[PDB]
Amino acid sequence: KDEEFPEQKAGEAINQPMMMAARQLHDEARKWSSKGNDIIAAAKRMALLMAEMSRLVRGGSGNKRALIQCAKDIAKASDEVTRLAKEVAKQCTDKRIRTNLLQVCERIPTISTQLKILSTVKATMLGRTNISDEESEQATEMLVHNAQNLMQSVKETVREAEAASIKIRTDAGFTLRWVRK
Repeated sequence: KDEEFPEQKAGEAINQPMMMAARQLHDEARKWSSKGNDIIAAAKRMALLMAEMSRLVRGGSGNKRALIQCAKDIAKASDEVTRLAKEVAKQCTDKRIRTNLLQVCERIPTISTQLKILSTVKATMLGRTNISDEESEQATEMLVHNAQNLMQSVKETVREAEAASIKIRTDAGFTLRWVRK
């Protein structure tokens, strides 16, 4: 059914924080079936792409273009998540839940744009042993922080969209399919 996620190695959280952030999104999205639910499909795609970004930043100058494209792909998926979350908010009859859902999903676009910017920075840095240790470390920290914020925001968006899909005045067939996997 779903694609498998990379095996977790000892020390992943500290050594590969973007992989851990990606794993947290995967863990949330895997609770649900992708059939009839493009938010979940997009979220699973995003977690796998971030896993790839994690692998790419540990490489050399040869991964420059791949790193940039990976960020591009992540942003495209994030735009799909935002669009679908907005529709679910529209169908939600609970004003509070609608507001909160819009609140969290509306931030995804800016975070993904920032991800593309920071990925580009790290990309042009890869393999160049002529760069300051401080500059390389801070670029990494910035990208890691942004990846964590994007994964956390998408994770919360999935959660709120699911609860919001129950607060509708039509039958279940008018919105995203939410069936536990």
